[PDB]
Amino acid sequence: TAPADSLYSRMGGEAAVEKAVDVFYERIVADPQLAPFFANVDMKKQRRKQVAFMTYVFGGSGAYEGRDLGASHRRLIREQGMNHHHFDLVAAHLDSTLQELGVAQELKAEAMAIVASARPLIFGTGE
Ligand code: HEM
Repeated sequence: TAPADSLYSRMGGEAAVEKAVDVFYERIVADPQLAPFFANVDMKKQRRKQVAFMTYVFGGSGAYEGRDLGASHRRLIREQGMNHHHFDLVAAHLDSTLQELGVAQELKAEAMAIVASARPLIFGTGE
């Protein structure tokens, strides 16, 4: 059974969440300011990352399937210059995706709040 705060049903079901994350991911990698970070990413990793997006953003309490977010981006930040601007771009691509799909405002806002919760997990909480 799905958790109480699972957004899958309201998004139209798992297939619909999977399609929305596809559109979103396509936006990310088509972004000239993000594409360079994704050039090295092979297909197995891409698929794991999409599953992480699906479950982290829409899966609800206890549903997250994937690597720790801190560890996943630590090298990107230390060695390749990943920064808060890239996060802003990625958050905005999800917003655009949901808006373009016509997602109701309340549902869209819950999803965007969940995306925002990833920021301190990736960049730490502050010095
Ligand atoms: C809610 C936000 C995010 C989530 C849930 C997330 C999730 C993940 C996960 C779980 C991985 C590891 C995949 C694996 O190998 O199993 C990953 C890797 C990666 N992420 Fe994210 N991420 C987020 C934000 C971002 C942002 C803002 C960027 C912008 C650059 C980004 C770029 C990447 C890249 C380029 C990789 C592959 C790194 C490598 O080659 O190992 N992610 N992400």
